[PDB]
Amino acid sequence: NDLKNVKAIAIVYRELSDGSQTVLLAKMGWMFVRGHVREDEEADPGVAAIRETQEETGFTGMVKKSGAPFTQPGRVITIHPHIVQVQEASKSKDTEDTVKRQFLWVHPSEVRSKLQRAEMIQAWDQLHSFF
Repeated sequence: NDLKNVKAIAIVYRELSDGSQTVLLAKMGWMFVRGHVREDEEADPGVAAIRETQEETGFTGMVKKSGAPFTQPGRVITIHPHIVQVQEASKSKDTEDTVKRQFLWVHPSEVRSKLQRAEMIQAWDQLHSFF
């Protein structure tokens, strides 16, 4: 079902009681959530952004912003960047076992320096004005 050449990126964040935000970074350099877009998902890749957020983090959430797609080399890949706010613990049964990852919650001003891949840098520069 996965589209070979279409991906979604989810910039995961939590809203805090004072209105500040904290952004989630993962490392298997530091990355956002990433997964393939599926065929049934290609008309709104935010559906892929949420599902991949659940599979990797155990949180569920909502897409807060959908960014303009951009192109990256492999083959040419179209990337759909999103900001996803997480709200509740996922009940999906695809989260019963997660992939081992390092996680880190950071203030938005400390996000970009930790990114190493161009597609993560691109997604962040397109959308960080939200924070």
